[PDB]
Amino acid sequence: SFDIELDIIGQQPPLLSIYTQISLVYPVSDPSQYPTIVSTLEEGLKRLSQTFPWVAGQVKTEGISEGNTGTSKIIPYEETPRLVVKDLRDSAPTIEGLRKAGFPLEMFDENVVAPRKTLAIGPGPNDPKPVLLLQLNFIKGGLILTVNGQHGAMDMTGQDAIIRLLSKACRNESFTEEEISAMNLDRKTVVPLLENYKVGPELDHQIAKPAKATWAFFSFTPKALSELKDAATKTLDASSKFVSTDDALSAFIWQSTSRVRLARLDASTPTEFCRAVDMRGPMGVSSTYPGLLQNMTYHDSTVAEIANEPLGATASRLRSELNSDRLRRRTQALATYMHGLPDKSSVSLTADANPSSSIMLSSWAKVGCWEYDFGFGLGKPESVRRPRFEPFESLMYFMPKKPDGEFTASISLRDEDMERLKADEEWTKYAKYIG
Ligand SMILES: CC(C)(COP(=O)(O)OP(=O)(O)OC[C@H]1O[C@@H](n2cnc3c(N)ncnc32)[C@H](O)[C@@H]1OP(=O)(O)O)[C@@H](O)C(=O)NCCC(=O)NCCS
Ligand SMILES: [Ca+2]
Ligand SMILES: [Ca+2]
Repeated sequence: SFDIELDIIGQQPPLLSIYTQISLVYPVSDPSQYPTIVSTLEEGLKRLSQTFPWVAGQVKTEGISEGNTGTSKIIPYEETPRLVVKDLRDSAPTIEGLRKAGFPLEMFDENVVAPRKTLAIGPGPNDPKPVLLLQLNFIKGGLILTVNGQHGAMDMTGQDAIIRLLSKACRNESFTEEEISAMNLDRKTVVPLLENYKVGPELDHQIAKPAKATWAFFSFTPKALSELKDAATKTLDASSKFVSTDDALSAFIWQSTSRVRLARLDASTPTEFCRAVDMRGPMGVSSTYPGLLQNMTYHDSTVAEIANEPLGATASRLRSELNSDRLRRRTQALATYMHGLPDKSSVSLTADANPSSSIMLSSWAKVGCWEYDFGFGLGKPESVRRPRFEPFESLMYFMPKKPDGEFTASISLRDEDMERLKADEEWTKYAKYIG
C-alpha cells in the first residue's frame, strides 16, 4: 500500500547508516501508572499509523552494485512503529540520581535507553531498518521515553513533527487539514530540481575524498545567553543588522573551542564551522514536513583569527550565510547533483570537516519536545536529552530550548581540548559543566 522514495538529499550513504535519538524524562508518582502509560502509547501508535501508514514502514535500498550506491524508499514493515518496553528499576539511572547530577549525558547511555544505536556498528542490507522506533523505559520514580528516527527518512525537525503528532494521537485529538497535507507531501517535489546545472565550487564543502575523546552536556542560563547575544550585538558587522541567541552561542563556542586548541595547533591552522539549517522555511515548505530537508552552512577561517576576533564578527559570519536565495540555491544544486549521480560515495554534509580543527553543530533549539505529554497524565517532560553514543570529536548539538530559555549544548571533544575548555575562565563565565 506504500512505496515512498526518500528525499533525494536523504539518499546520502551517511544518513542511511544513522538513527537520530531523543529522550523525554517524566516523574512517575506511582508504579500502578506504568501499565496505563504503555497502553496509552500503544493506542496513539495505532491511531497515528491508521492516518499515516508509512510511519510504521522500513527503509529499503534498491539497485546497489559497483558504481551505484542505490536508491532508497519507505515500504511496509509492521502495523505500528516498533515499541520496546524496558523496566530498568531492577545499575540504571533513577529520577533522584538524574536530578542530583543535573540529567547528565553520562546517565543517558544509548545502550541502556534507546531501542537501536545511533551508528551502524554491530548487527544489524537484509536486516530491518525501521523508520521510527520507540523505547519506553521504567526507571525508579520516573519514565524515559526514547524515540529513534532513520536519518535518511527524517531530520530532527521532521522527527519532532512526527513526535508532536503522536502526542496528539495519544490524547485522541484529530489531525488538522494542514498536518495531513504536510505528512503527505511528495518528497520528490519538495526541492525543485534545477533546469540546467553543472556541479561547481558551490558543492565543494559537500564533496571529498581517532584520538581519545568524550561527550559532555554544558548549560547556559537565559542570563548568560542574553549577555552573550548583547556582546555580539555590541560588536556587529555592520552588514547585518542582527544576530540571534543561537548565532551568538554558536560563535562563542567556535571562539572558545578555537581558543583552547591554540594550545595544540598553529595559529594559522584552518578551521571549518559546519552548521545545520532547517531548509523548510527557505524552500517554502511546511514546518511540519516530516522528511529530511536540511543543509549546512560552512565557514572557513583560521584558529587564531576566530579566537581573537570580536564575538559579533564571529556571529556575523554565521548569520551572513542564512541569506534565503543562497540557501535555496545551494540546496537545489545539491539535490540536482545527487539526482543525476549513481555513485553517491563522495557526498556528505561534513565532507571537508577535520575532527581536529572543525566544528559540526546541529541546533535542535527549536524542536518542540518539552511540550508533549502523550496523555500519560505526568505533565510535560522534566528533561529532554539526546542519548550518549561513541565519542565523535568536534561533533555538537544544542538541545531543544527549555521553556525557561536555558540552552544545553552536547559537546564532543578530545580529552585535552575538553579539559582546557572546562578550565577556561571565559568559557566557565557563561557555560556550566554538567557532564
Ligand atoms: C539556522 C538556525 C540554527 C538558526 O536558528 P535561530 O537563529 O534561532 O532562528 P532564526 O534564524 O529564524 O532567527 C530567529 C531569531 O532571530 C531574531 N530575529 C529574526 N529577525 C530579526 C530581525 N529582523 N531583527 C532583529 N532580530 C531578528 C529573533 O528575535 C530570534 O532571536 P532570539 O532567538 O535570540 O530570540 C535554525 O534556523 C535552524 O535551521 N535550526 C535547525 C538546525 C537543524 O536542522 N538541526 C537538526 C538536525 S537533524
Ligand atoms: Ca571538498
Ligand atoms: Ca575544498
